[PDB]
Amino acid sequence: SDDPLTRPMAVERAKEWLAPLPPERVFGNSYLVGFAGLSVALIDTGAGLVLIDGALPQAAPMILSNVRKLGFDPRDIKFILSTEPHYDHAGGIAALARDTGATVVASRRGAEGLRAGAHAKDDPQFDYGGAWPAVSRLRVMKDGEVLRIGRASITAHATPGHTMGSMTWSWNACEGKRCKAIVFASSLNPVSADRYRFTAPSSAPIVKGFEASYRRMGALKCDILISAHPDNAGAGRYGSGSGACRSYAERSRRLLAKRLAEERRE
Ligand SMILES: [Zn+2]
Ligand SMILES: [Zn+2]
Repeated sequence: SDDPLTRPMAVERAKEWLAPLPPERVFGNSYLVGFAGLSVALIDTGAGLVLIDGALPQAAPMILSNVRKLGFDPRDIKFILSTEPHYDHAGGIAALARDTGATVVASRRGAEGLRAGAHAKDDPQFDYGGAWPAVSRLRVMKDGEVLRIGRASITAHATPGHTMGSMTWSWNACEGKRCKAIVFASSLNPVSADRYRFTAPSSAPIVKGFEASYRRMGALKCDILISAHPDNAGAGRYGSGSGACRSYAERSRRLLAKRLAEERRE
C-alpha cells in the first residue's frame, strides 16, 4: 500500500510539529486532537462530528487514533473545516475525508488551493513549489456564512494575509447553562518565499487582507483562542480570557510592520 494521501512530508520538521499530545476536551463538546506544533479541533455537534484542519499527510492516522481515544467513531465526522491550503494544515485532509466520508469546507480561494494541492500564484509562498494531497469533495463558505449542524453553529470568517483564502472559524461550546465563544484562528504569520515582496503593488490584496483580518480578530467574541500553530498564541494548547484574539492580531501586526520595513531598507 503506497497511499498517496498519507505518504509523509517534511519528515524532519514533523518531529516537532507532530510531537504527540493526549487529546483533551477544551470546553463543552469541543476537543483538541492535534499535536504539539499543529492544532486540530474536534466538535461533537450532537448530529455528527466536525474536524478543523488535518496537519501533514502522515498525521491522518494519528488524528483518527486521537478521535478514537476520546471515545468517538471517525465515521461520524461529517465536515472537515480548512483554515488554509498549505500542507502543514491541509496535508492530511484528503486522507481524513477519504476515511470518514466527510465534506471539506473552505473559503472560495482556500478551496481552489485545496483542489490543486499546490500553491496559488498569489500565495506569498508560491516559489517554494511542491505538491500535497488534493481534495475534491468541497463546500465553499462565504465570509460571515454559518454552518449549522446538530445543536452547533459555526461561523466562517475570512482572515486573509498568510494566504488569500485563509479562514477562521468560530462557535459556541456549552456546559450546562454556561457557554464560551471559541475561535480557531488561521495563521496570520507574514511569511513568504525569498523573492516575494509584501510591499509590491501586486501584493496589495494580501496586505489589505491582513488589515481586514486584524479588524475581524478584534471584533470577534473570543473567550477561547485556538491558533493553527499553537505556539503563536503562547504557552499551552489554547489561550483564554478577555483580549486573546486581539493580542493574537497585534502579534501579527507587529510582525507585518517589521517585514514591510525590512523591504523598505536599503
Ligand atoms: Zn501556511
Ligand atoms: Zn502553518
